[PDB]
Amino acid sequence: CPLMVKVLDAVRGSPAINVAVHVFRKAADDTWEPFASGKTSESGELHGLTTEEEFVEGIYKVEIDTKSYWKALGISPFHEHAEVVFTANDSGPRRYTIAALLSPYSYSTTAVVTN
Amino acid sequence: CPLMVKVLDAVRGSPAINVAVHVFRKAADDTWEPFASGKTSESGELHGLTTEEEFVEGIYKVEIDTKSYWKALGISPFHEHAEVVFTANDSGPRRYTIAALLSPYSYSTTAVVTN
Amino acid sequence: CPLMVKVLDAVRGSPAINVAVHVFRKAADDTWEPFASGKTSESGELHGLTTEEEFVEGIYKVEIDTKSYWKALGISPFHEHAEVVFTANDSGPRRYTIAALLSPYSYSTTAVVTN
Amino acid sequence: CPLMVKVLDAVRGSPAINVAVHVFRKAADDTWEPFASGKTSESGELHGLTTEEEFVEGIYKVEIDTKSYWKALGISPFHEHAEVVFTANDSGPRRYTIAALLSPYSYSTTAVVTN
Ligand SMILES: [Ca+2]
Ligand SMILES: [Ca+2]
Ligand SMILES: [Ca+2]
Ligand SMILES: [Ca+2]
Ligand SMILES: [Ca+2]
Ligand SMILES: [Ca+2]
Repeated sequence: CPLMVKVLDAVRGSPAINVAVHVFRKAADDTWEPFASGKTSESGELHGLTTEEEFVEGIYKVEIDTKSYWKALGISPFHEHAEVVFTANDSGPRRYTIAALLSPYSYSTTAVVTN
Repeated sequence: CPLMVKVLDAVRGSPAINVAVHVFRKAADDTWEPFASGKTSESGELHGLTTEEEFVEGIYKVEIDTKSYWKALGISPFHEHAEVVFTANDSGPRRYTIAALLSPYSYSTTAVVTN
Repeated sequence: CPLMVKVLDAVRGSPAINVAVHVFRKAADDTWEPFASGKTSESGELHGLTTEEEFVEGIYKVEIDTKSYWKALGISPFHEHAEVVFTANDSGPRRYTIAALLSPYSYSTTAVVTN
Repeated sequence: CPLMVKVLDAVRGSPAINVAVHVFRKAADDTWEPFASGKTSESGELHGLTTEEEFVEGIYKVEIDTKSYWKALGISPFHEHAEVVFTANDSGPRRYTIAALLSPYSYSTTAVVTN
């Protein structure tokens, strides 16, 4: 995987399972083209979004449907979603892990970029 | 302030000063309309973005220009920006503090909502 | 204040009110001596712990009783407490804000140090 | 592994490698008994600290030498270390992952507790 998404639940201390994730690529006309999507697994991970052939340089947006996740647990969330926007591969393909730690009124996101 | 933004630098343990912040409100046609903008002060806070009359119900997006902040410090950060999207004032007028804590490859954002 | 502690609740998006906080300073014999204590106010802040005369160089430990906080809300949290340990005033007198952001299975802590 | 530690670097966007980690168990006389230790691998993970035979109920402290890690990178850290203190297995053995996300003036820690 050149791009992996991992989501954690800070209220329950568990992976965040069945979280919808959409990935977009910035088109030339500055709009967001859908690129890939899925739902986090039981380990809160989403693999196989793209291939390194397809994952070329550009600006990508990862949208995490945090609101539906909290709605499903019966907990009021603040955010509509969590967005992560970044420029990829600007020094060559590496592997990207986008981690997100979710609370109802707070989230953090971290990129782990390795060889 | 019905809406205040506060940004901290986790590398230096300081307010993040002169960070540009753009606020948008989602219109009837589902486009983002520019709502307010400003920059954080020496305390890392941005006050006076709006008024309670102007700050009606809606979906708002606060876009914090973290990239320019890190670049001006010689750092090439992961994220293009930190975006915070939320429904405001749905159950009546509230006061919102949007906090952001910045690291070059990570950020967190927290909402404090008071009545 | 040379030393202020501020605690937020990430589940409710509010200050964390009435949170007990104990401060210790490491003595010559490497034991922790009680230094100051208090509880967070309605704003989630604890002021007036010490004075600049009393707040000499040393290693300090701020222990935030997060467990009692969550328990009183019916939540069984992961952590016994959040402990923050740091050398203070090594290059001269500074003002320290120790922020903590609390979730039942996660917390973050940030220092803001100003001169 | 009934207990695993994972450390990430929020400045470099990478696992935090060669971070010293000590695990303690609270003795009957309220002092901390060393229990296990190691250094994070190239993936920022530390496995094989204990066995489920040995990892009985009790209060455990995980001390992460964040200060040496930042010193090794030539970056001034605020904290002496990061401590995580928690009661284990209080409803039966599960698997514990203690994750820590490190910045020079800020850290977060999260417990991922699974079956
Ligand atoms: Ca993968
Ligand atoms: Ca204000
Ligand atoms: Ca309404
Ligand atoms: Ca004060
Ligand atoms: Ca000194
Ligand atoms: Ca393991």
